[PDB]
Amino acid sequence: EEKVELTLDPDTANPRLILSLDLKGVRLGERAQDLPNHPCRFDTNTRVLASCGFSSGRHHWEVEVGSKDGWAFGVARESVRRKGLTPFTPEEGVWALQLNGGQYWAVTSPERSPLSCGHLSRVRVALDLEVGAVSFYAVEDMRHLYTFRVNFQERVFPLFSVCSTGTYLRIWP
Repeated sequence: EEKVELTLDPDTANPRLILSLDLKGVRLGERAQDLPNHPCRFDTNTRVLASCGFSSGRHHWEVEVGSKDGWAFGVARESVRRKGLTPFTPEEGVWALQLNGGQYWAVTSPERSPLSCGHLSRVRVALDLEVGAVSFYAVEDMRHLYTFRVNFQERVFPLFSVCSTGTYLRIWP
């Protein structure tokens, strides 16, 4: 329910990321940029949020994914830690799919869950704050990939992480 028009929040972006000027695309750069030290900025983890956070309702958006390893995306609670090295786990307030070692995974803790979904090109993220779910679909055939069940009780932001050079995420279109 309700396609949303998202832009990456440049006050959150870790200084090693390269954002697109239209605030849709993100990759990892070779060096930290000299960005201003905003309190909301991830100073260590390779993360950026969208500027829009959701308190209720059902929302969906699409993410164009690179073929090469080194990305994760989904949603984060607003209280996700910004300063210091924070584990990438549901307990630390991130719910995401990742591509690592040529395999797709739901980032569950304490063990990640391997998916057998085959090659991904674009992924729909559906957030339902009434039901308490974030779900991922392959856009081709809208095949269900994975749903995290969470009793979300703070604002939820779209989350992107790129931890290797040579891959990318882009909010589509």
